[PDB]
Amino acid sequence: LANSVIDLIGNTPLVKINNIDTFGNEIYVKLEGSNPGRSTKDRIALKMIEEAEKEGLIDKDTVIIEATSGNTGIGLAMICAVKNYKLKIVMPDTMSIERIQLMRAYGTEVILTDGSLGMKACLEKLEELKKNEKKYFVPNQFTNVNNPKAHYETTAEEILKDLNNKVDVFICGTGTGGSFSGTAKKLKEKLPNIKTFPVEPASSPLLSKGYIGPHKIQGMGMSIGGIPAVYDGSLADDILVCEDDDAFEMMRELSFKEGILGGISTGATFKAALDYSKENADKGLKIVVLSTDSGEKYL
Amino acid sequence: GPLGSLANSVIDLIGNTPLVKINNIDTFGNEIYVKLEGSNPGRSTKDRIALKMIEEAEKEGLIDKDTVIIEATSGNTGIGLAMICAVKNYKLKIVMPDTMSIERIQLMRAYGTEVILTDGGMKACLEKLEELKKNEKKYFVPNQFTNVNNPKAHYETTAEEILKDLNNKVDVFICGTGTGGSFSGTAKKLKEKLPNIKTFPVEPASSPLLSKGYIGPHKIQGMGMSIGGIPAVYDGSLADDILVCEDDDAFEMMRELSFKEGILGGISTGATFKAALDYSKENADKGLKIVVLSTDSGEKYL
Ligand SMILES: *Cc1c(COP(=O)(O)O)cnc(C)c1O
Ligand SMILES: *Cc1c(COP(=O)(O)O)cnc(C)c1O
Ligand SMILES: [Ca+2]
Ligand SMILES: [Ca+2]
Ligand SMILES: [Ca+2]
Ligand SMILES: [Ca+2]
Ligand SMILES: [Ca+2]
Ligand SMILES: [Ca+2]
Ligand SMILES: [Ca+2]
Repeated sequence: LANSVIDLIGNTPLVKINNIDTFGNEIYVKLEGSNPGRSTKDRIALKMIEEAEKEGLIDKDTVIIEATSGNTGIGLAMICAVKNYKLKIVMPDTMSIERIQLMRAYGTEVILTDGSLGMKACLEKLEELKKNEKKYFVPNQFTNVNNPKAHYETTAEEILKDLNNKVDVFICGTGTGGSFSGTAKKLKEKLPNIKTFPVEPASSPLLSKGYIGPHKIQGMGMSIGGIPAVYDGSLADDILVCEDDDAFEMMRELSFKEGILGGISTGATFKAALDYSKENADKGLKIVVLSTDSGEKYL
Repeated sequence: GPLGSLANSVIDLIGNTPLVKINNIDTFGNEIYVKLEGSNPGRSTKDRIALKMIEEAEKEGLIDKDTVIIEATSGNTGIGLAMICAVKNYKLKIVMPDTMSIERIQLMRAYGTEVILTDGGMKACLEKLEELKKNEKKYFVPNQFTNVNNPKAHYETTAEEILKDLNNKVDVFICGTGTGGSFSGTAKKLKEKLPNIKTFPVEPASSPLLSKGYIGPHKIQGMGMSIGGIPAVYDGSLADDILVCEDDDAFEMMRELSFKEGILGGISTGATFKAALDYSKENADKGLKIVVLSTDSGEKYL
């Protein structure tokens, strides 16, 4: 049994890659698309909310407000449905329309900003909305320690247990930097020799080249006006990148060859991982790729 | 470790779907548990039947590495087959009309399916199906409507999971029907282990074939039969009664489940759940343990 969909968050499957040539290393994909909200962001939605509740920051009529690229809004929408909280999301109009439709299916109210101004414009508009709300809580995923902490506590522990502590490499897409940073932090505390790499869009190479740009790898990229506080760059053994088209193409390779329907960021992160494997061919490495969301919302 | 989720392929993710208790919607003093078949990696219960139909055919020798799998279907069965065939490297052709959603067409194509489009009735699909058979040296047609591996998969897995998760404490099972396989396979097994259990199929109120002997238009995707006729895999001798749901109520309940429970099920989940609520209300405060099958997740209908 589960008492609610909240009990289904986490404990996601880790699936071996069998048909794609992985160059004498084993690649496993952690399917965060299996979460009830269809993304890893269910984990951070749950922890940011539950810790706020414990700290006395959320009453039953507190309005939760958050700027999001989409999946955090979906995870929050779903949790707020179960908990009967009111959620308002500020988001860019440039994201997949399926994100909006998913949030609205859970009863979430969406306010739209100009996508060409990035997540900075969402964070700005959220300040304006605060003035009309008598009682609110802003999870603030780009600074809230409970974003990476969720991954440190659950995601990483699931990887360690499922692979019985045999993990050589962990590769993960970045937006807030929380899933990479929290998971890599725990992994490195237990496995001192593990290598952990973040991936960013080749068209918005903030970490590897020092500038941003438009890209199509939804959920990835840093557009708040700097590197998020929750990103811990000291954990990165190197910065990996992926082009927009290669991400789309790899997303299709995964579905055609593995029956894995991941998002565009999954295509990006997996491409980066497969390239890494090719560069480190025939070492018998156990390589784990975080698939941040499922692909249904991008078709 | 023993309670971990390491998987060899997405095939290992099929089945073992969770039961979730309903807490916020009034269920009238009975306990309603929804079995979320949307948790399957192809997002519906049809992964179970796609898996069993293909694997039994492999075992029979009906599928060689170069056998083309061919099925005339516009629904979740096509998706389930597509995903399975992606993993197993079989060529799949799915025949469906001109007039179907890009939603499902694109999902099937994402797994590598050749979707062949005809003119929208089903009669024109069958002639294309016959034409493709004639063009292929080797083929296998699963035929979800006649293949006993449809209900057998549910008899073997779906029903056993329900018994295990509720420690054999199940009073009522309610399930939407299209092929009738999930209802008939699951109810068969549950009744063998639990002789007092009541088992009810649900059909669309505006296509009440089983309850009133005719077909009509409805919007409960995945449910409903054709004439055509009642599929071979439906076993009406298991049905304690036939329940129905109108289109409007199915959509409303779909919305209610996502708003109040954070459960995003398909239209048939709304229909089946509405039928179970109407049943639970006629039997209020009996502490009945009622299981509803949620056949797919709701994303594709948004
Ligand atoms: C948020 C998100 C990411 C990046 O994850 P972070 O933990 O924020 O760095 C990648 N892909 C998708 C689809 C996302 O929603
Ligand atoms: C196939 C399907 C049904 C009906 O299930 P059967 O086992 O064919 O009777 C109900 N809902 C959806 C979404 C389906 O795809
Ligand atoms: Ca240590
Ligand atoms: Ca190092
Ligand atoms: Ca390119
Ligand atoms: Ca009551
Ligand atoms: Ca045999
Ligand atoms: Ca193929
Ligand atoms: Ca193909």
